[PDB]
Amino acid sequence: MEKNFVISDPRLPDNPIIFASDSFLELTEYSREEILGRNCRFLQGPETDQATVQKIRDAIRDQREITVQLINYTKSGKKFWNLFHLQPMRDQKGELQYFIGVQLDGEFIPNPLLGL
Ligand SMILES: Cc1cc2nc3c(=O)[nH]c(=O)nc-3n(C[C@H](O)[C@H](O)[C@H](O)COP(=O)(O)O)c2cc1C
Repeated sequence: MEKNFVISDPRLPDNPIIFASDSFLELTEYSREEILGRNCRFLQGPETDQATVQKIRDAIRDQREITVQLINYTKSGKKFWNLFHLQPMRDQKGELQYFIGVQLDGEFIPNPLLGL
């Protein structure tokens, strides 16, 4: 199965990407070397809804799963709608270890309804 995903380590400064799937490289047009150690916010740009970014920030703070649809940008500046799902990953002792973030590319929710 095709799997667009990244794993971050929230126990390192500003939650850097420590793994990015081949399909994530293909979707975003970035190389692995350009992604590893970055916060995944680099995909955001002018058209990204800051209210949606806020919902992600709160979900990371509270270590809760969330799904949002937001505008992201490829390396070459191509806009794409990202249906983005965040999942906290805890160790055997219930301590946060990682976040996994899975991307689906497409305007799943029409922008007229998303804007409501
Ligand atoms: C595992 C993981 C994957 C993420 N993937 C994306 C993504 O694909 N697109 C995006 O805009 N933000 C993504 N983020 C969110 C940003 O990294 C950041 O948490 C968000 O923009 C809110 O924080 P900020 O307000 O400090 O930027 C991801 C976060 C995590 C932990």
